Amino acid sequence: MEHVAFGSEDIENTLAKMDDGQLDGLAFGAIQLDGDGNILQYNAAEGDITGRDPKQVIGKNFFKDVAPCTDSPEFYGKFKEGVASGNLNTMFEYTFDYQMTPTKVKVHMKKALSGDSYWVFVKRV
Ligand SMILES: *C(=O)/C=C\c1ccc(O)cc1
Repeated sequence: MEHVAFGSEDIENTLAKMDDGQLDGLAFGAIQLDGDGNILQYNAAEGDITGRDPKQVIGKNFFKDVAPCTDSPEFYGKFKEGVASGNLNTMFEYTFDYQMTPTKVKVHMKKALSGDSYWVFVKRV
Protein backbone atom coordinates (compact mmCIF):
# COMPACT_ATOMS: atom_id res chain seq x y z
CA MET A 1 0.00 0.00 0.00
CA GLU A 2 1.18 3.52 -0.85
CA HIS A 3 1.96 5.32 2.41
CA VAL A 4 0.43 8.78 2.07
CA ALA A 5 -1.96 10.27 4.63
CA PHE A 6 -5.25 12.01 3.88
CA GLY A 7 -4.85 15.74 4.39
CA SER A 8 -1.05 15.72 4.06
CA GLU A 9 0.31 19.22 3.42
CA ASP A 10 2.46 18.15 0.46
CA ILE A 11 0.10 15.54 -0.96
CA GLU A 12 0.08 17.09 -4.45
CA ASN A 13 3.87 16.62 -4.67
CA THR A 14 3.61 12.99 -3.64
CA LEU A 15 0.83 12.10 -6.09
CA ALA A 16 2.51 13.82 -9.03
CA LYS A 17 4.75 10.76 -9.35
CA MET A 18 1.89 8.24 -9.29
CA ASP A 19 0.43 6.53 -12.34
CA ASP A 20 -3.16 5.28 -12.36
CA GLY A 21 -1.80 1.98 -11.07
CA GLN A 22 -0.16 3.46 -7.97
CA LEU A 23 -3.16 5.71 -7.35
CA ASP A 24 -5.14 2.51 -6.69
CA GLY A 25 -2.92 1.77 -3.70
CA LEU A 26 -4.02 4.80 -1.69
CA ALA A 27 -5.90 4.34 1.58
CA PHE A 28 -8.46 6.88 0.39
CA GLY A 29 -10.44 7.84 -2.70
CA ALA A 30 -8.73 10.10 -5.21
CA ILE A 31 -10.17 11.80 -8.28
CA GLN A 32 -8.30 14.12 -10.62
CA LEU A 33 -10.44 16.57 -12.58
CA ASP A 34 -9.48 19.13 -15.20
CA GLY A 35 -10.66 22.73 -15.04
CA ASP A 36 -14.08 21.83 -16.44
CA GLY A 37 -14.71 19.00 -14.00
CA ASN A 38 -13.86 16.20 -16.40
CA ILE A 39 -12.47 13.07 -14.75
CA LEU A 40 -8.86 12.25 -15.67
CA GLN A 41 -8.13 9.76 -12.90
CA TYR A 42 -10.36 7.80 -10.54
CA ASN A 43 -8.84 5.30 -8.11
CA ALA A 44 -10.21 1.99 -6.81
CA ALA A 45 -11.03 3.33 -3.35
CA GLU A 46 -13.23 6.00 -4.94
CA GLY A 47 -14.90 3.20 -6.86
CA ASP A 48 -15.48 1.25 -3.63
CA ILE A 49 -17.20 4.26 -2.03
CA THR A 50 -19.35 5.38 -4.97
CA GLY A 51 -20.01 2.05 -6.67
CA ARG A 52 -18.71 3.26 -10.02
CA ASP A 53 -16.32 1.17 -12.06
CA PRO A 54 -13.20 3.42 -12.31
CA LYS A 55 -12.41 2.84 -15.99
CA GLN A 56 -16.01 3.74 -16.87
CA VAL A 57 -16.25 7.20 -15.30
CA ILE A 58 -13.02 8.56 -16.76
CA GLY A 59 -13.86 11.13 -19.41
CA LYS A 60 -17.24 11.87 -17.84
CA ASN A 61 -18.05 15.22 -16.25
CA PHE A 62 -18.12 14.81 -12.47
CA PHE A 63 -20.62 17.58 -11.69
CA LYS A 64 -22.93 17.13 -14.66
CA ASP A 65 -22.93 13.36 -15.22
CA VAL A 66 -21.37 11.35 -12.37
CA ALA A 67 -22.11 13.25 -9.16
CA PRO A 68 -25.12 15.57 -9.48
CA CYS A 69 -25.53 15.91 -5.70
CA THR A 70 -22.23 17.82 -5.78
CA ASP A 71 -23.67 20.38 -8.19
CA SER A 72 -24.28 23.12 -5.61
CA PRO A 73 -22.59 26.14 -4.00
CA GLU A 74 -21.15 23.96 -1.21
CA PHE A 75 -19.20 21.70 -3.56
CA TYR A 76 -19.15 22.56 -7.26
CA GLY A 77 -19.34 26.20 -6.24
CA LYS A 78 -16.13 25.95 -4.23
CA PHE A 79 -14.50 24.07 -7.10
CA LYS A 80 -15.30 26.65 -9.78
CA GLU A 81 -14.12 29.44 -7.48
CA GLY A 82 -10.79 27.72 -6.98
CA VAL A 83 -10.35 27.03 -10.70
CA ALA A 84 -10.93 30.67 -11.59
CA SER A 85 -8.56 31.84 -8.85
CA GLY A 86 -5.81 29.37 -9.71
CA ASN A 87 -5.69 28.27 -6.08
CA LEU A 88 -7.68 25.61 -4.25
CA ASN A 89 -7.35 23.88 -0.88
CA THR A 90 -10.50 23.22 1.12
CA MET A 91 -11.73 20.39 3.35
CA PHE A 92 -15.34 19.70 4.34
CA GLU A 93 -17.81 16.90 5.11
CA TYR A 94 -20.44 15.99 2.53
CA THR A 95 -23.10 13.36 1.92
CA PHE A 96 -22.84 11.21 -1.21
CA ASP A 97 -26.40 10.17 -2.10
CA TYR A 98 -27.00 9.73 -5.84
CA GLN A 99 -28.24 6.24 -6.75
CA MET A 100 -26.45 5.03 -3.63
CA THR A 101 -27.02 4.47 0.06
CA PRO A 102 -26.47 7.93 1.59
CA THR A 103 -22.81 7.95 2.61
CA LYS A 104 -21.19 10.64 4.75
CA VAL A 105 -17.64 11.51 3.70
CA LYS A 106 -14.83 13.97 4.29
CA VAL A 107 -13.76 15.72 1.10
CA HIS A 108 -10.49 17.48 0.40
CA MET A 109 -10.07 19.46 -2.81
CA LYS A 110 -6.67 20.78 -3.81
CA LYS A 111 -5.04 22.12 -6.96
CA ALA A 112 -2.62 19.64 -8.51
CA LEU A 113 1.04 20.49 -8.99
CA SER A 114 0.29 20.26 -12.71
CA GLY A 115 -1.20 23.06 -14.81
CA ASP A 116 -4.96 22.66 -15.12
CA SER A 117 -5.71 19.69 -12.88
CA TYR A 118 -7.38 19.45 -9.48
CA TRP A 119 -7.61 16.69 -6.90
CA VAL A 120 -10.65 15.55 -4.94
CA PHE A 121 -9.83 13.24 -2.05
CA VAL A 122 -12.56 11.31 -0.25
CA LYS A 123 -12.61 9.16 2.87
CA ARG A 124 -15.39 7.80 5.06
CA VAL A 125 -16.41 9.48 8.33
C1 LIG B 1 -23.09 13.09 -5.20
O1 LIG B 1 -23.57 12.83 -6.31
C2 LIG B 1 -21.71 12.73 -4.71
C3 LIG B 1 -20.91 11.73 -5.05
C4 LIG B 1 -21.16 10.60 -6.02
C5 LIG B 1 -20.20 10.22 -7.00
C6 LIG B 1 -20.45 9.15 -7.88
C7 LIG B 1 -21.66 8.45 -7.80
O2 LIG B 1 -21.86 7.51 -8.57
C8 LIG B 1 -22.64 8.79 -6.85
C9 LIG B 1 -22.39 9.87 -5.96
